Amino acid sequence: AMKNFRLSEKEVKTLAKRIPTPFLVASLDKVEENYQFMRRHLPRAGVFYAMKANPTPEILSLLAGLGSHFDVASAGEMEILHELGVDGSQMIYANPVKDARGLKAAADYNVRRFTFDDPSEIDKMAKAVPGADVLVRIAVRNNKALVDLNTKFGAPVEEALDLLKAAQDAGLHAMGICFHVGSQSLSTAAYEEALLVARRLFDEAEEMGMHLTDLDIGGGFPVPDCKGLNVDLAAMMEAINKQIDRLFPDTAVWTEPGRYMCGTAVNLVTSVIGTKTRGEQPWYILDEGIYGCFSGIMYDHWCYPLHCFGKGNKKPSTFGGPSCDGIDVLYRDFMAPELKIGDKVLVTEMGSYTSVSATRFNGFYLAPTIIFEDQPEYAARLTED
Amino acid sequence: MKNFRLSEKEVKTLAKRIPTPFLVASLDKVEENYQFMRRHLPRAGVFYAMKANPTPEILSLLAGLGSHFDVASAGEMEILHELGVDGSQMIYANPVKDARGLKAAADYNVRRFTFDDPSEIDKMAKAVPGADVLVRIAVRNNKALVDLNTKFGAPVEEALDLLKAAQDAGLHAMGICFHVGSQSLSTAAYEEALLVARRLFDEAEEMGMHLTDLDIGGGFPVPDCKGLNVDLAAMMEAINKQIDRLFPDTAVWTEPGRYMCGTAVNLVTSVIGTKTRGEQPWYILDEGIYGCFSGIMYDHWCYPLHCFGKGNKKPSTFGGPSCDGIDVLYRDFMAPELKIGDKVLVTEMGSYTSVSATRFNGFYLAPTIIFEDQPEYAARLTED
Ligand SMILES: Cc1ncc(COP(=O)(O)O)c(C=O)c1O
Ligand SMILES: Cc1ncc(COP(=O)(O)O)c(C=O)c1O
Ligand code: NA
Ligand code: NA
Ligand code: NA
Ligand code: NA
Repeated sequence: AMKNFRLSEKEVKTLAKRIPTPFLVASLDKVEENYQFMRRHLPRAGVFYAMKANPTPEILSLLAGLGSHFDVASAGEMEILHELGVDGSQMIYANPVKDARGLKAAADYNVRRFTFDDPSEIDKMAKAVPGADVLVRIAVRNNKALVDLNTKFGAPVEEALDLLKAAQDAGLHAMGICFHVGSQSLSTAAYEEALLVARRLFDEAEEMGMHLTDLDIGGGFPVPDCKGLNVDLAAMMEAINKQIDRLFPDTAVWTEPGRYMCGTAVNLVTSVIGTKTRGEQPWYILDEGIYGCFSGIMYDHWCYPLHCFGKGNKKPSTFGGPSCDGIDVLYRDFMAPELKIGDKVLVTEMGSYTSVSATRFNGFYLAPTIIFEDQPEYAARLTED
Repeated sequence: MKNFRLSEKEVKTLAKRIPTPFLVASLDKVEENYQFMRRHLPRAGVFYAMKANPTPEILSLLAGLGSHFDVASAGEMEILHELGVDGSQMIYANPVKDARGLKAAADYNVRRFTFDDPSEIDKMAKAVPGADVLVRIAVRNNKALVDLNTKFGAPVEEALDLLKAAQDAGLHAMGICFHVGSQSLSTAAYEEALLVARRLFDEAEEMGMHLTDLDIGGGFPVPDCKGLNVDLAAMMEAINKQIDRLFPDTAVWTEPGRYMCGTAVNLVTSVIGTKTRGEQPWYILDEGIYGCFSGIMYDHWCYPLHCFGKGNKKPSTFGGPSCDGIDVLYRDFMAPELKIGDKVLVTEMGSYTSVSATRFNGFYLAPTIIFEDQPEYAARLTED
């Protein structure tokens, strides 16, 4: 049902005349639409936005103003939110293994909601923020996750209540259970299964006199790649919500979406800076590559949808980035029209785990994130409606 | 002669004073690396490929030693400019340039370029009319870690045509360059490339196009977790001997990156968490694959890790501090029992490491501390 944010060819042209490539263009209205869709289809799970996916300040402010909470991974992330006026009470420090700077930032900002998955974490947490609310993260199954989040993270389920009891012994507040099924999950069942497991744990805790009040179901909601998205997100979210109503009518339930919130709200605009026409497969060199926004190729095993403009015949083509490294090859055997130096191409669904792993390799600048609603092209869309 | 390596004592005293993670660079080791190259490869003047490590004190050291610089972008030119390096000292050796880079080259009077395609000629001639150009040719190497000859390099049969077209656009056809690949374990690749270049210089002479300069690129290797079987002295002497034989009347240059600093930097990082439940213990470190260990991903690399202290070792896993499952750095690594707060040391970490670090998950970039500016250095000089 929902439309992904996509710039038109005309918009690409006018934007790139004004702004030097490469740049990202983010639609706040599409971030908002994504937040509201999750509120509509998954009403039971309050949102802690996993800003690790995309920390663009205007996005964070938008989300804060919509009532979102935030999942923070580091001191840096807390500091960003603090400078935007967000109180520590709206944060969960959900990195199960915290460092000294992070714990100090948490104390400074009155962040007192933590996750953990190991006994070695308890004394660090109890010392930095005594009496903090803690959710123990359990390791869960998922046969359809792009990124496994249950080997490096997550306690065995049979240690969960023992960990909560040890944290309680150290003066922390044993508040509940969390899990993350893994990133880019194409499984709804994984959420349903984790929910049943947590239900049994909550019941066993109650008997021990520990009363658990909060359940955090993590993120993993998927976004379309160069082959679309083979999941119906509304049905996924409704099925999760149904299982939460079924099992957890009286518990405060929460979610930590990262990828989903902005993935479909951001486009990359990049120019062809060189061609190589010799031989059978042409090459085009772009001004953005694998050490910038296309770093998700490497870290996130990802294939982004590339759009070329032009109505003539297409042939298999290679696209590379602007660095001096051989690894900087983005697409091979990609059906493309004949492009020339100065042509702009468009990459859609570029909002998540892209700019956050960009670098200044070879001294290139970080591509900036342009706010679409501040540009005359947005206004032109409003008037066209 | 030997790698820069902090002792355990030095690690402990540094880490009491500087929060982990941090890199420590030895300027004296960089200088020793530069001098070693001057000694064993005297015929090739150095354009330092600062893409490997652009730490400002290193660049300033190198500039003070008389090094030139290979720049890959506007940003790199800007860094050198702020350090008072003149554009005469730079080669803009990215074969495919962008608008900002060409504008910076113009502003700073950088007038030496490489290229490998006819589509690059007009860009260069517009930006810096009359610039000196070297045409980059594609060459073979079956012992390179990183292939620098598929994305880059013109076919040899196109080279002189490219120089002539450059001439037609008013650029100065100065000569030929090549890069055999990064982490080359072959000396032959260099000797064979020199031979190809020599045939082209012979042919260009017969056409009345007299070429004056040859740039042989980089690729000199650095040790990894398994060390290094290449004798660097012998590789450099072999190359130099071929330069003397085939290019006695040509100005020859080299563009080392990795070699210059790779052996001059160490990383210090703390254990921030343990996981003992397994048959195999895990240790979580405060630096990972989204920081200086990014070379695991982009550079196919394995770094030498040193753990300290005592007792029986068992196979252990080390992960980084991110929330990502991919942030696993070593598996089945024989390590002693470590605890939260213990420091570990990674050596030979100076090249293509901090340069591909990120602020993923909001972590700060690990800073580069200059060893020579630290009491630990003075203390080594007091000993001696
Ligand atoms: C604790 C936590 N919350 C939220 C997220 C966001 O995940 P996704 O982008 O798959 O929704 C992650 C992903 O790494 C995570 O580790
Ligand atoms: C143009 C150029 N010069 C020099 C180098 C340095 O290579 P190395 O670090 O292997 O010496 C590179 C590596 O990408 C390069 O592209
Ligand atoms: Na159990
Ligand atoms: Na039950
Ligand atoms: Na990267
Ligand atoms: Na990286």
